[PDB]
Amino acid sequence: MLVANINGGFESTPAGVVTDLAEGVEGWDLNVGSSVTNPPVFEVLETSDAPEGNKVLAVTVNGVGNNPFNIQATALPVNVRPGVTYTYTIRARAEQDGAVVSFTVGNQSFDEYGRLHHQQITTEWQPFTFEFTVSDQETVIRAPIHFGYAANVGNTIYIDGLAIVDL
Ligand SMILES: [Ca+2]
Ligand SMILES: [Ca+2]
Repeated sequence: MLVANINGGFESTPAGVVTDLAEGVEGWDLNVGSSVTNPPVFEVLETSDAPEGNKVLAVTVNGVGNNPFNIQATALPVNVRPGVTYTYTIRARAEQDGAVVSFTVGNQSFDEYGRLHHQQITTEWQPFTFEFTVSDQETVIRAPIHFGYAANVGNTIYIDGLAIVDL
């Protein structure tokens, strides 16, 4: 496959809890804002029902901050071409009922190209997909996933298989 993003399924990363949030995971930038007093646990998990490969990323939300983006996992770099339309697809599920995630893509100047907004994540793996167009002249963009919804407190959200494909 040809994909714009790197390590979309976490398969390059050693299993374990991630403490180096910015650079612990190839292809991703994880971040927790200082308003999150009870920090989440980010973990690359080896599990037999990973949708892709052997690994997934697990995000255990123990608290939240002021905005959903105060807990986020961002695919970076995402290599694209001006004016091209892309398909975004990812798989997600949660440990418990009642999870919410927004899947977004934007540039380095914090212009958003598109998103799937407050998606309802269930206890079973589902695909989440949308299209977006690089409507400016950027070639290296980012794909922030927002986890910091109050509804997620006490839950673990799993993601796998991010693929951003030239449509
Ligand atoms: Ca995987
Ligand atoms: Ca990084």
